[PDB]
Amino acid sequence: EVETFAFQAEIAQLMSLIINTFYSNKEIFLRELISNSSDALDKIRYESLTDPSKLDSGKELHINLIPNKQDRTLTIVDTGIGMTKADLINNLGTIAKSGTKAFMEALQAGADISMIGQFGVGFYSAYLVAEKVTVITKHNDDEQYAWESSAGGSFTVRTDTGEPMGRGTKVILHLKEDQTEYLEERRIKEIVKKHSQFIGYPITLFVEK
Ligand SMILES: FC(F)c1cc(N2CCNCC2)ncc1Cl
Repeated sequence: EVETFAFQAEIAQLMSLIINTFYSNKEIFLRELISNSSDALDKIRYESLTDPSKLDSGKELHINLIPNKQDRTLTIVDTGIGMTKADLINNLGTIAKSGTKAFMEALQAGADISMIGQFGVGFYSAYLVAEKVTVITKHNDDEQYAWESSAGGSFTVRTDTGEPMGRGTKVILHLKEDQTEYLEERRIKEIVKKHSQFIGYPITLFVEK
C-alpha cells in the first residue's frame, strides 16, 4: 500500500529552487545530512538519560556512509531517534515552512545556498546531487517507514518490509548522472574532513568492492 502526498507549496518551491539554481558548491549536501544525523543522535541520547529502555532498539550511536557504484547511490545511516509517520507526512514539512520563507528572503538579500542549514531546511539540499531520495526510518513509538520523492511536487510513504533497522534513519541518495564524484572514497573523505570534522559521533566511511 503506497500513499502519495503533495508537498506544501512553499516546500515544493524550495526544492525546485535547489534543483534549478546554478550553484557549483554542491558538496555541502553531505555536511547538512551529517548534521541532521548528529542532531537525531543527540535527541535519542538525551531521552535515554531519563529512560534507558529507549536504547533497547540499539545502544550504538554512529553514522555510516555507504557508497555503491553499481546502484549509483550514497547512503547516510544513523542510529538516531528516527521519525514517525506523522513526522514524514506533516510535522517536518510544517516546521520547514518558516525556515523556507526566511531562507528565500535571505537569498534575495545576498545569502547563498550553502547557508541553507542556518534555516533548518538542510535536508532538502540532498536534491543538489540526487535525482531521487529514499528515506527508511524507524522511531521507537512507530513502525518502519519508507519515504520517497523525486521532487516534482509529491512524495510517497509506505510501510517498509525490508531489513528491519532497529531505530534510526537511512537516507539513500540516488545520484544524478553527473554527480558520481560523491561515490569516490577520496572525495567523500575530503568533504567530511573539511565540513564535519568535529561531529561527536563516529563516522565510518565504507569502501566498495
Ligand atoms: F518529510 C521530508 F521532507 C523530510 C524532512 C526532513 N527534515 C526537514 C526539516 N528539517 C530537518 C528534517 N527530514 C527528513 C525527511 Cl524524509
